[PDB]
Amino acid sequence: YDIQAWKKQCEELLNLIFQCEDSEPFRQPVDLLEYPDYRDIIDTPMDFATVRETLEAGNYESPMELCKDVRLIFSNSKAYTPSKRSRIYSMSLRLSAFFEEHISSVLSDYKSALRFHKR
Ligand SMILES: Cc1cc(F)cc(S(N)(=O)=O)c1
Ligand SMILES: Cc1cc(F)cc(S(N)(=O)=O)c1
Repeated sequence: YDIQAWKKQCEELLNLIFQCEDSEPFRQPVDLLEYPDYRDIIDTPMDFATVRETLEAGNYESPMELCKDVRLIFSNSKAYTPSKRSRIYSMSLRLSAFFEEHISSVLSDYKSALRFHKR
């Protein structure tokens, strides 16, 4: 019932994501020189370095907020892809599956800890 445990759990999951080859296109903001109309399609850019920095700054209050930003990385890939068979989008789908598989217990444990605190 540790209400703070999610933070180190999210740091460890981000470390696993960073060291996976599939995260390379998502480690830093999308290059606007390479994709000059990116901001005509994507309203809110997001990347894993921004998520890690927000976490380390103490600017997430819960793992739900972190999870919303990570999901935004993946929805941005889905929205910008011209095809469901593109290389970057295919990498995003695998990385999303890995992230969802691992974030589920982090969210459940945190919500259970908050419920116990308010019992
Ligand atoms: C499929 C996958 C993705 C990833 F980012 C990290 C791992 S591992 N072998 O470190 O658990 C596995
Ligand atoms: C930034 C980005 C994301 C994505 F999913 C797909 C593309 S591409 N190279 O197919 O235009 C570009």
